[PDB]
Amino acid sequence: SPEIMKNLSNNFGKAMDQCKDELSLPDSVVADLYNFWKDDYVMTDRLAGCAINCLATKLDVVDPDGNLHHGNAKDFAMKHGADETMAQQLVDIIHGCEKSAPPNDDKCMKTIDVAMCFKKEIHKLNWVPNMDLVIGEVLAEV
Repeated sequence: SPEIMKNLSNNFGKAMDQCKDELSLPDSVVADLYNFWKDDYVMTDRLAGCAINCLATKLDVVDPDGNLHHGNAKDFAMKHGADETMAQQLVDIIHGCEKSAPPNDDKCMKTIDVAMCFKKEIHKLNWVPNMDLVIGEVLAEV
């Protein structure tokens, strides 16, 4: 129907489902993930971070149109709801948080730190990035 047929929503969910399978992430971690960005939630598991680095291995599954790539969240933002300022702001949150991150260089835990930091810094934007814009950024950098 001419309703929800122009949205990366499904393809996102497929890349998540691939991580839910290829990593066998539990439905509780999947639900925890979807709750994470939903208002303001702190996860304390590590498997959600492992999901994030897997979504990041699957940018070609997240946006099969060809926007989402390494360091390339800008095109992905542009085709959704940003311009070069907004699309750079988010890059600067992850590029900020990734360096401000503690001495723990890990596959899942560092992702979690930089991702929770990112949501804290969504406060300083004084706008509200789309679910797309949030999750696509961590993916592009991880």
